[PDB]
Amino acid sequence: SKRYFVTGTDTEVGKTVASCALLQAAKAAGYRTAGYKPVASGSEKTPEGLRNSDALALQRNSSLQLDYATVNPYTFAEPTSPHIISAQEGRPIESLVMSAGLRALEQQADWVLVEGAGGWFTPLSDTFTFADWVTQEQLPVILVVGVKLGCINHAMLTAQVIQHAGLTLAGWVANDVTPPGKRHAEYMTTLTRMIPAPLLGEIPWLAENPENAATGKYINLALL
Amino acid sequence: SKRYFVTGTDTEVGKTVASCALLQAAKAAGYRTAGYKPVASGSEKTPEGLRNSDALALQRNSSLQLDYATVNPYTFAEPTSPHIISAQEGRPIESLVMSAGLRALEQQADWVLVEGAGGWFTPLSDTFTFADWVTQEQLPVILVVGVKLGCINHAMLTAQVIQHAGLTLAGWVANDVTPPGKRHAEYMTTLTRMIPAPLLGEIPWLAENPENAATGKYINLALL
Ligand SMILES: Nc1ncnc2c1ncn2[C@@H]1O[C@H](COP(=O)(O)OP(=O)(O)O)[C@@H](O)[C@H]1O
Ligand SMILES: Nc1ncnc2c1ncn2[C@@H]1O[C@H](COP(=O)(O)OP(=O)(O)O)[C@@H](O)[C@H]1O
Ligand SMILES: C[C@H](N)[C@@H](CCCCCC(=O)O)NC(=O)OP(=O)(O)O
Ligand SMILES: C[C@H](N)[C@@H](CCCCCC(=O)O)NC(=O)OP(=O)(O)O
Ligand SMILES: [Mg+2]
Ligand SMILES: [Mg+2]
Ligand SMILES: [Mg+2]
Ligand SMILES: [Mg+2]
Repeated sequence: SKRYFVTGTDTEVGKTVASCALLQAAKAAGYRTAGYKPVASGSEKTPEGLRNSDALALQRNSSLQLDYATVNPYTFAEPTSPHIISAQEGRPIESLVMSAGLRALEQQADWVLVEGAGGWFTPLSDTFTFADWVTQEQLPVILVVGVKLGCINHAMLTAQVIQHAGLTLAGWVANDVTPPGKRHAEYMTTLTRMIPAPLLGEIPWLAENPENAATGKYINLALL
Repeated sequence: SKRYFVTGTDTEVGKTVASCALLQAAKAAGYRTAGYKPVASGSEKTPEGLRNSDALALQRNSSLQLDYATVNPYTFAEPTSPHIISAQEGRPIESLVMSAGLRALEQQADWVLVEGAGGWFTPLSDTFTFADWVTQEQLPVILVVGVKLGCINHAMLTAQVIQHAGLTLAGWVANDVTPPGKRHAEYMTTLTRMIPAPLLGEIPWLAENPENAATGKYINLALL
């Protein structure tokens, strides 16, 4: 079955909004979809335990009815690097557990989207990064580019490191994090030339709750 | 003579403040210093022509009295990617001109600091990036890390790409862009472990005009 890892040019650039758009497009195409956020930091207390908003968005945008822990096995309250809060709470983040969770979703879904945390090299322990896990799993990567000053450099750095790891950069998504600026079209043209993967679509600036907006229409899944 | 290229984890992270600190430390060590900002975008009109604030800071922090054009040969008014404003104004950015300017500073200085624009891969034309020029010149690179969420990934991406190019990562500078946060010490420890170059110093959060603050004391030039 189809599996994709979604990374971003940084944290706070649109990975989650773009991931919901991708999931909606896959559902429209007839797939049995599932979103997976194996590691999440920055979560709120509920009667059932900690709940992360990215994980909730991926759960709500899956075509299948999935239990929260299946979408997000590792949940930390504080919004910092996973390795830091993991060490402080004495809750190791294990590659094998993250992989087992992906296999469990593949039991019922034929199209799985995995959202990373932060950018490409976010640490999970003092000797293991998210990039190490993606490399182990050999997942094709989708790059979410938050369109803003400095995004060209971040997109190029990320694309180069992914290719060096021997991984496939399956495509990129342009996310309009702010209202239209002066050099928007020139930035889009530059990003299109420089990123060695197909532009899958552009998500417009949607001020109010973009995670629940009908955004699947902005993704062309036939390019993926 | 000694020459260093200063890059950053992004634009707006402290390259200019850190570069002034480096220049001040070099002057205290007895060097005849010069700052060079070959390409600058985001400049103000004056009777003499456009003047960029980064270039002015580097000029003021040089031990030698340098003419503005020697510090910054290419000045563009609009604060966008250099390649975009260069193409619109029909003023090509030439590698040979940038290199000639560095040689001209080496006529009088024995310690030259070159500040880049934006991050590592900022484009200068549709076929040439700042990274291409640094590679041509074979300059040792100093990485300025703005300490904030997402800086670990950006520092690691930048360090990996520099090393891939066959260049030397001479050191890194921690810049406290905001007041102290909860995980400051853990972030510093992680950055120190992961960046394969000596930490040259840490510049504290200095709200008022940090470019003219006496910051040379925060750099240990014997580690460079
Ligand atoms: N296209 C969009 N239009 C407007 N707001 C957006 C859009 N994309 C993201 N946002 C907002 O920006 C912030 C970061 O987006 P998110 O998808 O959570 O990024 P990341 O997952 O990389 O952290 C969120 O508050 C989100 O609601
Ligand atoms: N250590 C510092 N403390 C407080 N303000 C800082 C500090 N470093 C940079 N700044 C401010 O942050 C902004 C970006 O810093 P600058 O050195 O110009 O970054 P870059 O050169 O990477 O664009 C500027 O307004 C600068 O005055
Ligand atoms: C707190 C932030 N939201 C994030 C982790 C950010 C890690 C930054 C690691 C670094 O400095 O590079 N946790 C999260 O679950 O993922 P994204 O929000 O980036 O999607
Ligand atoms: C406008 C900004 N200040 C800067 C260029 C930013 C280019 C961003 C190219 C990209 O998107 O990666 N011009 C400048 O002269 O250098 P720094 O301010 O980053 O020092
Ligand atoms: Mg986020
Ligand atoms: Mg997210
Ligand atoms: Mg700047
Ligand atoms: Mg600067």
